[PDB]
Amino acid sequence: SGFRKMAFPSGKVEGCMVQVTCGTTTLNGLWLDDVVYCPRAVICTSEDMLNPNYEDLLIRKSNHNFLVQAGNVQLRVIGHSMQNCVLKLKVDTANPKTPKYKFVRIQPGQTFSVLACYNGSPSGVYQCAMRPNFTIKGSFLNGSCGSVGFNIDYDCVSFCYMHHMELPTGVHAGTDLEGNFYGPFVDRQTAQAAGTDTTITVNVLAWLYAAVINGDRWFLNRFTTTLNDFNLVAMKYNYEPLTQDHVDILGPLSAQTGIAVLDMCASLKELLQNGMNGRTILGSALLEDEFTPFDVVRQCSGVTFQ
Amino acid sequence: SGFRKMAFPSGKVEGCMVQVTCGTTTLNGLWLDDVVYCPRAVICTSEDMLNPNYEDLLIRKSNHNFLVQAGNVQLRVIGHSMQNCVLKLKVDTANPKTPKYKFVRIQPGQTFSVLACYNGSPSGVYQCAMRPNFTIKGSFLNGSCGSVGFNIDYDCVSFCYMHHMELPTGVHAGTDLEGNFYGPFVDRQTAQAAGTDTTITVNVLAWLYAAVINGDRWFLNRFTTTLNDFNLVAMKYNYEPLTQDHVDILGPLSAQTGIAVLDMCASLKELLQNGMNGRTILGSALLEDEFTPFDVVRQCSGVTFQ
Repeated sequence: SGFRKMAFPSGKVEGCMVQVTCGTTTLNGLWLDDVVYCPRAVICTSEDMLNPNYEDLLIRKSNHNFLVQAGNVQLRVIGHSMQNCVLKLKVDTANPKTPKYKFVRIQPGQTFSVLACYNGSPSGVYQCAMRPNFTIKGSFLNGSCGSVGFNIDYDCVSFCYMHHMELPTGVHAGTDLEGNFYGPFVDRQTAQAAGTDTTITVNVLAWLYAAVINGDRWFLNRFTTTLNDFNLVAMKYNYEPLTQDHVDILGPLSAQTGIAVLDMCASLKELLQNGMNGRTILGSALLEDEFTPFDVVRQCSGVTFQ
Repeated sequence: SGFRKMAFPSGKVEGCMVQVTCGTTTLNGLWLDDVVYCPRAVICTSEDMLNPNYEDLLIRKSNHNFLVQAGNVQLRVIGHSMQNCVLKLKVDTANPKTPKYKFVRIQPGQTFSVLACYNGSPSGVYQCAMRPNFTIKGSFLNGSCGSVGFNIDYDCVSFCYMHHMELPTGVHAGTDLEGNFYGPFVDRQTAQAAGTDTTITVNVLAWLYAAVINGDRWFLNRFTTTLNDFNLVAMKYNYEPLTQDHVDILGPLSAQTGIAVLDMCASLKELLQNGMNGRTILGSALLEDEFTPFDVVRQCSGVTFQ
């Protein structure tokens, strides 16, 4: 029983975090095999970050302009290249702690664990969702650039995020491990801001199922709705439209609880129209949207507290 | 910016988790140096758990009745003894991944990270607080017994919790690493239940400071209160009394934000009397009490967004 915002165990990623310094700029890198991946902004002075030409800045650098430290050992950079917004620093030592890994780009509405790191030293781990507007509501301070987000499946680490910057609203923006930004953001100093966001409806429904699995049903009702009728209410409350694929994804949770997906939609519609009336669901007074159907299935018992 | 329920990086603990089997019962153990620590309930059949005499059950066991597996390697048990509610299985191999560690018992109101584990394999990591009633609101399924809770300070792992059982309300109970239960609970099948709980007032105040540090002040007011006048309101809302030591602990947060502790108490008093009026604080619609002053200082910038 219980339901928590649960991250994946971070050890496999901890063994990959290093410190990268170029000039007076220091940030985190990811050491996999004989390559260290880090944000290309490491080559910029704060003067440069306003209007940087990264190709022009990088051609003026040599391998020995890059200082990479893994704990107490200094790794020798033997090559360097830029791929989109990341630098790839080839080093003379392959990381003996390299896990099985993939570079995967995630979809808005999906979740991942973040290992917050400073000066190559891991500080904390937490769960995040990619927002519909391609920002993440992370927790990051100066020095966290290059921290990574990931999921783990059968000892294989799927890296999906590298942290780059904080936006004026305090939310965060970054790239996949190929250096391609999530959303309309750039690694330069501009007035860029997060666009309008929405609530991840399929995740809210999954979380309502999580509450039922743990033995709570107070928000349920005898009503049902059509997919079209629910989406008309969802649009009014800034919720994303629900698709038939979303209904199919919620199938296993619907079967375990005996509550049809469109029946749970009727419950959500009532919760949106009436609020919670002083009550809580899984310890929250808001409708939580940062748990995917997979997250619920992974954490909740396979047997419902009937 | 941002504020998340952030756990410590779990790698140092992952390298210590093993599987312990005795008869048909399997759970998790903690392998430090040449000793494996696990709940003594591993020696019980489910028949035994109603009224077990553990000394009588243990004397009937030999070293070879205990099967310990660390990944794929089986460790040979060369000794065994019981200390309170934990078993200590001496093995013939010292764990080469043993971190610097301590066995510390925590106080109600303090926080720790939990590495949820099943069959000796870590599954997830999350933050928990020890409740005033000595339960934890964890997330645990069958097979999680022996999972541990910990804090990390300068590469030293302070182990503070080993998981034992789930109570009828879905909350969790366990011991320190010396096998002594937190709270009035026992490792046998009884009608035991969680006692009445309260809200951790000092943590709520710390969390309000965290909100101010990140740039939010909507809940503040021009009023102040005396420590006695606040505690009269705290008692009515099932909040713990605030001590002068608590005020002293909040000193650094009060100085960083320029908000006197008794001024923040006035804000909390108003929030308790009037609710939030549809507004949120740090993404929550409830007053959060599972962040300590230390947790806030560790995660928040040292500079307040003025």
